[PDB]
Amino acid sequence: IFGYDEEKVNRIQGDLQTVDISGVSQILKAIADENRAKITYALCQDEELCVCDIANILGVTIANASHHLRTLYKQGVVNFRKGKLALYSLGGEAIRQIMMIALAHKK
Amino acid sequence: FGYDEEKVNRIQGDLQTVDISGVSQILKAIADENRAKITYALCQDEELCVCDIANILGVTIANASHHLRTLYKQGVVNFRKEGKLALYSLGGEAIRQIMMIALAHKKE
Ligand code: NA
Ligand code: NA
Ligand code: NA
Ligand code: NA
Repeated sequence: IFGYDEEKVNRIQGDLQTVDISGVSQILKAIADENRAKITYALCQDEELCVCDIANILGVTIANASHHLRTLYKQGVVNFRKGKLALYSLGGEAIRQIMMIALAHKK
Repeated sequence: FGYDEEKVNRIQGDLQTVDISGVSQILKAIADENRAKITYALCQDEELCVCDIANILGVTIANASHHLRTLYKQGVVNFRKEGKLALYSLGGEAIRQIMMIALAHKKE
């Protein structure tokens, strides 16, 4: 080879082709946002919140809050379930891990 | 009065004791696709150099060095120099787990 550690590079490139690295940047980008991360975190502490709790927790308009929640929802960071009113919860125990490990690391 | 004030207030109080800001900085570091690739590739080998990394990404050495600088300022990678070989490894097991849990959650 006229190259550089080609065997290793080939094999790690083959590993990368096995996983959805595009999809992980999407999910981490959803969570990383300042207000989104505040949301995810609140949902770690209480099971369900409505959008107005979230507007008021963050100190943002409801339109701001719905936007953030939609973003979260599409990536599976959050669940919902609609009397007239949407209740929101963590999209899975995975998401509690992500935040709580993240938390623990920066310590 | 206003809306759900004491519950809002409670929760604002949790949030204030926690470094949400720093978490958001870490995930932002990891979340860019090329950096997310460098991150994942360091979950596979204990150590890699800037050259393995450019070659795995198919990028210039300069362009790998800049994403690695960005990863390293956030704690996401460490290195040990070798004499002009800079050898990166993950910044901690926590970084393996965020990536791996996010990948497996995306599988569902
Ligand atoms: Na408010
Ligand atoms: Na946005
Ligand atoms: Na960069
Ligand atoms: Na660690």
